[PDB]
Amino acid sequence: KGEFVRTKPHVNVGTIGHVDHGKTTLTAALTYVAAAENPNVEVKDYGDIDKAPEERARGITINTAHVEYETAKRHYSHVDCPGHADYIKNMITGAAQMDGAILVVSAADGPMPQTREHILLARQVGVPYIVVFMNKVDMVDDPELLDLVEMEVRDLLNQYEFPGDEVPVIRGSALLALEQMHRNPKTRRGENEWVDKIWELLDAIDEYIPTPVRDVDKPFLMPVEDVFTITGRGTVATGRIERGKVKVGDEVEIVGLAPETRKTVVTGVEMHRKTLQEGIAGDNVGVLLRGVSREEVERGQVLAKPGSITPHTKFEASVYVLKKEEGGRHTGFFSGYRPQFYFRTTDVTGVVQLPPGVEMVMPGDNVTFTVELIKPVALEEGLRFAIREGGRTVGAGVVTKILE
Ligand SMILES: Nc1nc2c(ncn2[C@@H]2O[C@H](COP(=O)(O)OP(=O)(O)NP(=O)(O)O)[C@@H](O)[C@H]2O)c(=O)[nH]1
Ligand SMILES: O=C(O)c1ccc(Br)o1
Ligand SMILES: [Mg+2]
Ligand SMILES: [N+]
Repeated sequence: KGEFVRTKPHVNVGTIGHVDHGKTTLTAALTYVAAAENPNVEVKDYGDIDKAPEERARGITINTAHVEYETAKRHYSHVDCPGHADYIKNMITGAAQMDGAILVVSAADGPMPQTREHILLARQVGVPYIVVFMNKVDMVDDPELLDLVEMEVRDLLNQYEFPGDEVPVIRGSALLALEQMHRNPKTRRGENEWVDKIWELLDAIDEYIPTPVRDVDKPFLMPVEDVFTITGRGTVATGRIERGKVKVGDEVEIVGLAPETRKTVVTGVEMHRKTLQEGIAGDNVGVLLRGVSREEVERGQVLAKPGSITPHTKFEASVYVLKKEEGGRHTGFFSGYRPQFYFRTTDVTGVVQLPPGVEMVMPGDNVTFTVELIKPVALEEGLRFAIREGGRTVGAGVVTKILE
């Protein structure tokens, strides 16, 4: 829709939470509610978000979706994540883009295993703040149950070092708000009970999730979240720009996952299908890459200023191994354990090598060991990561030292 005009600060948010708790319905409601007060917002219905044939077939979100909305204060890109246990990988890549997450929890069900898992994982890809939306209150008459659900959620957040007692917990119905906006798309704040709860959420997002300190002077770095072919344009890599700036005509390097880095020229930069003169740190963009196909760039690589990043394969890490009560392993593991490691949008198999004398690591252990990744990836000291294996989260770590 033409050129992107920067009128206000930009923040990346998104929806996480257990399967079916109402993330996508809420995402759609946010677009409709905000669109009444700001005509730059294009509304997105439920089927515009869960749009893929496989999402229709399976009846769940599978792919992250990005939607745009804005308030008087700020412009938002919103990443809606799947809740299903089998699509955690996609959720991780989504959370890796968020400056703050909206944790959706059904009032009728309370916190559930992916409520816990998403909180834990959001932390490990750097989500700094969480707002809670307690959804489906239209289904729950009993005030006592609502208070219990809120108490449990606040306590759950405390377990993962979020300020659980301080987070806003907004109670409402994404569906009833969305219904009201369908019957009157011009419904303004103060007119409807359910719509006003969405405004309470928007207010909490505005005021509780700060605009991050970003650095546009450091070398360009954009973790790639997705890649696709646009008919008649070419290959687009999407992602949140971590730092620096990118302009059409810039040479960039595609770093990680391949034996060697390759260079390409950026031939387009857009945010929400609007042309950007310059992509800057924080922007949620699509970057058109010349001379590469969608088989030559992939999720988990990073786009970088040429020569600015050396990818790595081997590192030391401080790792907490989840207890089974946290959805972790029942039993311990040995050197040669071979799980998946998640750094930002990157997912890669790695080999655990314990010190001489450390035979075994048990659930509950805080331990240090060495990991050798099977492919090079953009890494740095202090970077947090998650460890998963066999479809479950088994560990949380931070890179302490880069060895190679
Ligand atoms: N009664 C009621 N039902 C709701 C509400 N919000 C969502 N639902 C229902 O809950 C179901 C799941 O909604 P959905 O938005 O797809 O949830 P999700 O969290 O995005 N699912 P997933 O984890 O697969 O992405 C749908 O049947 C939807 O109609 C609400 O406020 N009230
Ligand atoms: O359709 C897209 O998402 C797109 C096209 C060109 C760019 Br850059 O992003
Ligand atoms: Mg969904
Ligand atoms: N989706």
